[PDB]
Amino acid sequence: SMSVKKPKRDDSKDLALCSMILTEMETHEDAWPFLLPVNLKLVPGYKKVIKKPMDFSTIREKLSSGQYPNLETFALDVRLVFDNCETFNEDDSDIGRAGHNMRKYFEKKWTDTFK
Repeated sequence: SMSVKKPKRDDSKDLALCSMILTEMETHEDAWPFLLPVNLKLVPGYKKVIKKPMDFSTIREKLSSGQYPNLETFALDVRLVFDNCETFNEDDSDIGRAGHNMRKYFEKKWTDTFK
């Protein structure tokens, strides 16, 4: 509350560390469904169904241009990529499996880096 603060957690390395995690996600072999925005002209249903599209290239541009106010807003966009994937893809498809694998990979890195 006013003039009463919890001790200051050091956040000065968060930008660099999120960039590293994102680089590791970009270079995973199962990243291919997630590298670029889904083409909304060429993929029937996507525009109407997925209210907030997200992809790694878009997260990379947001990161580089100071559009994440803190590390939680970064993790929300990453998770949004996987949540969108589950919404639109069967679990037993190549893309559906890719998304489960990438989410698992992301969450471990996140815990190991910050928790």
